Amino acid sequence: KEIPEVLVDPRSRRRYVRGRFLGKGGFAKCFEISDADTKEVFAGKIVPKSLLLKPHQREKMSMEISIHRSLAHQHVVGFHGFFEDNDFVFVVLELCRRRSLLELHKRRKALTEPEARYYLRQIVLGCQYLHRNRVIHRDLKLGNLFLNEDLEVKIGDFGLATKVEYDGERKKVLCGTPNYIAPEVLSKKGHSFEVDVWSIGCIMYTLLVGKPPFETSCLKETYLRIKKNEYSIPKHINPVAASLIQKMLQTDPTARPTINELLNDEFFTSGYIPARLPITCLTIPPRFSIAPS
Ligand SMILES: COc1cc(C(=O)NC2CCN(C)CC2)c(F)cc1Nc1ncc2c(n1)N(C1CCCC1)CC(F)(F)C(=O)N2C
Ligand SMILES: [Zn+2]
Repeated sequence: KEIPEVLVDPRSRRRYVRGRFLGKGGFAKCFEISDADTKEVFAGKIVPKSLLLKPHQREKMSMEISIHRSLAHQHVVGFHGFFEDNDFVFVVLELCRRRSLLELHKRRKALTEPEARYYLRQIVLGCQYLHRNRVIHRDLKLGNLFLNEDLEVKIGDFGLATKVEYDGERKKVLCGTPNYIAPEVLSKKGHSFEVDVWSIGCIMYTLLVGKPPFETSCLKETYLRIKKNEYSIPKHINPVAASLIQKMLQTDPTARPTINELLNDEFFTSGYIPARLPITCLTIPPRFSIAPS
């Protein structure tokens, strides 16, 4: 059961030429695809229905599309549309030519402070948007934080995302295994927006330190350390940065800042935030010099 060379949406009469294989995001296989008329290039996420035999699995895909289609923001992956034939589900998404923060992290390890500040701000701005629209992502991690040609961050993969339907709703189910998973989820006693602030906590730690805060050889031992709040921040991290991390990584979800407080932290308001980064920043640390020489 093999994937067509040209992807035809019958409703909109659009045709997409399947270009280069980008990789396998879970069930899906992703390709560079291009609209035959405009030649505009997108990421095509193609999932075979042979892996969607169970209603539960179908319901999750429908939910992901439902959530993601409703979203439009500078720091959220553009959802351009979706369609399906008897064999496949096709989702047409904003292409992010510079991959994700995971691949950045693997090249550069710990970032410089102004880089972190730069990316974190964009991460926060997109998450503010999600939260304003009553959406919790629930799996914010480096691999889901994509980068376009100008190194702007775009939040993707809404496969674990959920809608808060009513005020003070505490979700008690999360079908999935988030990476930077919050202690309320692991204890399994209900959760909401603060799950994403925890994840942003871990992301900020990873970006500045060069490894994740609760890492071990065993996933269960890692979950153990999250329960006990067992991490520590290196001495060389500046106290303003360290303090913000500490605020975000509290076991009590009610103690963490909300998403809208974050940009007002000293960390942002009293440090250098570059307006943009050069492409060299994928490979070489920037000195942020005051004039060419
Ligand atoms: C041209 O841009 C991209 C290049 C690569 C890329 O460099 N792929 C290499 C990986 C190694 N193999 C051997 C050769 C191909 C890549 F992995 C991803 C690229 N772009 C990209 N844009 C958007 C998405 C995206 N990748 N992801 C990634 C995540 C895992 C696979 C692609 C797919 C997605 F899910 F559709 C999705 O939602 N989004 C937002
Ligand atoms: Zn399930």
